[PDB]
Amino acid sequence: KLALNTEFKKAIDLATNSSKNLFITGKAGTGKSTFLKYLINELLFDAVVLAPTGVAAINIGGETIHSFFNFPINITPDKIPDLFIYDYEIYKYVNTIIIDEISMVRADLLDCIDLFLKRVKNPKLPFGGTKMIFIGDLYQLPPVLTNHQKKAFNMEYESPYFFSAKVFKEMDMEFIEFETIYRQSDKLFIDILNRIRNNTVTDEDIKIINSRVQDKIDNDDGYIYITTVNKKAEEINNQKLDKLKGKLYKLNGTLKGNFDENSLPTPKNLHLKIGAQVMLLNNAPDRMWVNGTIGTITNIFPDEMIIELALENGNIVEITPFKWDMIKFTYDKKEKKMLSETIGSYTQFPLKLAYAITVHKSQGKTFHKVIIDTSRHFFAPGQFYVALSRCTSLDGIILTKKITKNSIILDKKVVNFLTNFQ
Ligand SMILES: Nc1ncnc2c1ncn2[C@@H]1O[C@H](COP(=O)(O)OP(=O)(O)NP(=O)(O)O)[C@@H](O)[C@H]1O
Repeated sequence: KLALNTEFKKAIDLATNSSKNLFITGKAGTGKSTFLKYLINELLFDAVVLAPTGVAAINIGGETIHSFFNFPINITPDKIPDLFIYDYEIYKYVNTIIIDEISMVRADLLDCIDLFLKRVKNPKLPFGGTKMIFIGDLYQLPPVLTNHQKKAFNMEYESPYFFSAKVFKEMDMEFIEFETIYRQSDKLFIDILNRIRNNTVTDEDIKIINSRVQDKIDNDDGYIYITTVNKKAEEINNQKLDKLKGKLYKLNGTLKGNFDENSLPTPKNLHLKIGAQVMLLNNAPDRMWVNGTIGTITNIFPDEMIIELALENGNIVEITPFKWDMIKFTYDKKEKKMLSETIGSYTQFPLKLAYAITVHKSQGKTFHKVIIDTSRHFFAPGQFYVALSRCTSLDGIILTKKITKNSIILDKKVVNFLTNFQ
């Protein structure tokens, strides 16, 4: 039911017929998710799909990288050879292994997959000779810190980011980018995002971005506070909910089978009040709401199990609990095949308090009106770009504090690596 872009048909050809080592990239919202959705279902295809984190795998209907390869948490590329492989026969059946949100996987973690695949498969070809499709826009790099949040492995890695994987320097994968925009296609905003990606920001860009700074906000309704501090975001949602009048409703999620309670999209104990600012987590088929749409609860119906909210201006919708599937790829020793099957179900309203969110937890979502916490002196490499990528237009963006071109410093380091990808 979707249009096939000229770069969409180029990517499905190189992946479904001339399948060899492809890399889908682009900007935030350019079609990479629907391209992967169109490959697995609504098309004749079979392949494993992996994601770095458990919550990422639940959204795309895949399974964790560590879960698929039975990797321990402490796995390093040096522990791969001294790692006893059971169920060795099953790995010779998997081809075209697709990884999603590739920018989020570590450098060492990606080389573990190569060395693991080289064991169960041809030991000379990269990744054991399996077709590697990587998706997830390239400039959504995870945040790093110098004193905090390190493991500092410096054996041969220039950086913990994905591109520093040694498998790349001995591989050819003919990268393909998705450059077509949508969804509040603010061109001036898009071009500023392009120059931040290119690290070619002009002084007029900084003047335009700083024009969105506001120390005061009248009618903050509809705005979501995007910060980096996981602590601060939780305080804002809870404080905003206490200041709301009305009965507190406690809705409980049904956890069937074997599901990871540490990867729940929305809390099992959902505390909501009529009037709360909530966020939809379901990306509806009829395009009424996307994953990240902000609404306001207008009524709660516990008996009928229906939560009513006006989606913005007046787009009133009725929401029922949604079911998430826990996908696990298993080798059927009887039918000799791999096709994926659910091991657990989590059912709960696709809703979450949306007064504030963190950059890490807002992955994949785009909002309409954001309040970005730019009180930090510096932004970790590529962390300002990901904050702006969570919004759809410059008119929706509000900055708490004015930034300078020195704030986007340490982007210079990574951009010289990302340009090497040719
Ligand atoms: N080729 C296309 N033709 C028509 N509509 C499209 C196309 N690609 C994307 N869209 C629309 O734009 C939305 C964004 O694409 P989507 O595949 O969801 O990427 P995303 O998850 O929003 N973020 P990203 O993976 O960075 O692109 C989709 O939900 C569609 O509504």
